[PDB]
Amino acid sequence: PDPAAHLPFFYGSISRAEAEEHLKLAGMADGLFLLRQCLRSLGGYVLSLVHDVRFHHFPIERQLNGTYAIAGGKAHCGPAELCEFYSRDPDGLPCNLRKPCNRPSGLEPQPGVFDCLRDAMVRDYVRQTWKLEGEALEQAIISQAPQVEKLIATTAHERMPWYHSSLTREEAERKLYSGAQTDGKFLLRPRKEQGTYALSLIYGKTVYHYLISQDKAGKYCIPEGTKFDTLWQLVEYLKLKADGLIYCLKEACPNSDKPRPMPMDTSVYESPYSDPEELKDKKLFLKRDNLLIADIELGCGNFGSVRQGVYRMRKKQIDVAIKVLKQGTEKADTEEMMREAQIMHQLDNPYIVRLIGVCQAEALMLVMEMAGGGPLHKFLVGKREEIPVSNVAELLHQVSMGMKYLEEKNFVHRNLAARNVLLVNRHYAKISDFGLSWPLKWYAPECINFRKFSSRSDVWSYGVTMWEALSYGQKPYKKMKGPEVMAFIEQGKRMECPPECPPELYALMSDCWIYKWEDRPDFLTVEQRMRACYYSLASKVEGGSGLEVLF
Ligand SMILES: Nc1ncnc2c1ncn2[C@@H]1O[C@H](COP(=O)(O)OP(=O)(O)NP(=O)(O)O)[C@@H](O)[C@H]1O
Ligand SMILES: [Mg+2]
Repeated sequence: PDPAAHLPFFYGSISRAEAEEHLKLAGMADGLFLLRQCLRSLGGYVLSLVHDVRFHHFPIERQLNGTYAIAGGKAHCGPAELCEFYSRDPDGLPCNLRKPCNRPSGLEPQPGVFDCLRDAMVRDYVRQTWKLEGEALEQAIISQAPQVEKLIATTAHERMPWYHSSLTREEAERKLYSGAQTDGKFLLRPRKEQGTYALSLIYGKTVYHYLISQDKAGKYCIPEGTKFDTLWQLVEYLKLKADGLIYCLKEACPNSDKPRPMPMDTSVYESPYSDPEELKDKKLFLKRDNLLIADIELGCGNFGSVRQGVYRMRKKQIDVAIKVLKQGTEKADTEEMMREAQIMHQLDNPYIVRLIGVCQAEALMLVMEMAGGGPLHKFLVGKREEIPVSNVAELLHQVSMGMKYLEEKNFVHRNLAARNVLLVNRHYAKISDFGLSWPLKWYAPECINFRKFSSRSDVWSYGVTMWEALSYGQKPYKKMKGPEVMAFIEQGKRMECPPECPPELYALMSDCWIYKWEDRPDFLTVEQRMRACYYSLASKVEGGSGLEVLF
């Protein structure tokens, strides 16, 4: 995720002529400006502007600690910031930024090599760290991209299999001719000159050596000149672009609680039935003998009582959460519940609480995954200082991804609220209580008005859920109740934009509250939109208390 991908004046990987072109068409007015990618430095941009009808191009280097600055200028926490600052203070520039050269309608930034490099490295960090695949992997990427990128830049080259901490030119030469003499086979070693390294590669059965040089900035360099923040990136980039090399890198000559928790560090990120064998025998109805129901309760709600337990599986014992439906069948509606549970037993997403199965004994029991973190709204109460706006944006994201999935499968969650989003940890939220057939504050009108439950109705309560989240647990439509809102709503009257909730996110939960359920968007759009916002927030520096902040 590029931090400057939301800014409508950012054009991605384009040349100078292209930039200068767009700038013509827009007037040439003094203070007109755009931002684009820098082709020869990883993470950098180029600030281009028009002063006295002449173009000015300012390279913006991405420093090591994450800050961005024009050479010899002030450092910023990011592009957005950088461009707001120079809008009200030229500070060295010819004039102050004035009119963004907003991108024309329908265009989006043009993907560059670094983008592919970034998205690719990400995909492989996860793939290898958590041996994840299928949507499982697609889903851990979408939500955790931002965090991975940060882990990537902190991953020491010493750790990599292609780095050899104490080889000399000849030793290097020696080793390489020792194994398979394929083209592209390579290693990297530390030079005498501190902060210098060598890239030894095999081509046409000959070892070639390239010097890697570091900056006063601390960046890393191919004598070709392209600049990277770490060796791993450099190396990973040279398997793609052969610039300045006899040949590109291929195979690697081989070598010999956490601060910030991730969603896939958990046991519940992936379905219990993903062990092929465990999957083979996936009964909707569970035996009561393989169930251990604790006497003490996790909580209690309108629907029933929730008790922690543990379930015996073919090869493992899993922590489960049991909900005891307060209400049983009455009439052979029993199956109809069965019919449903059958549909829920299918839904598989890392961001929803999964149905392990059901079990009937003393009571009808809903056996589900263990998200013992307690619900969203409570978790956020009075934690405005402790839990940054980005970390909330991240949990709202995960919820969107769950509803996205649920939408996909033509499944309506009807009881969507903060109270129905349960944290596994501070960065991992799961949606729950989806098929359970004042709590009418979340319901879009047409549910109340016509009992019409669509995913478009869910889209409403999401906007409601967003409000609760972005205002740290505060009740919604406090000052009201029942028809009080029904009327309050009928008249284009909406909830307020909680303090310090960005414009985009409000404008979002707002579109969620468009009376005509048709004119309202679908989750596909929401998660899409929710993503950009989240991403721009996360790519920055991190707020809050704890120990994950020291990292
Ligand atoms: N799978 C679970 N894992 C751990 N705790 C849970 C789980 N499901 C529910 N709980 C607990 O029970 C509380 C919520 O009660 P629940 O029975 O889910 O109904 P509710 O959110 O209060 N209202 P409603 O779903 O609208 O009837 C939460 O605060 C949780 O602590
Ligand atoms: Mg609940």
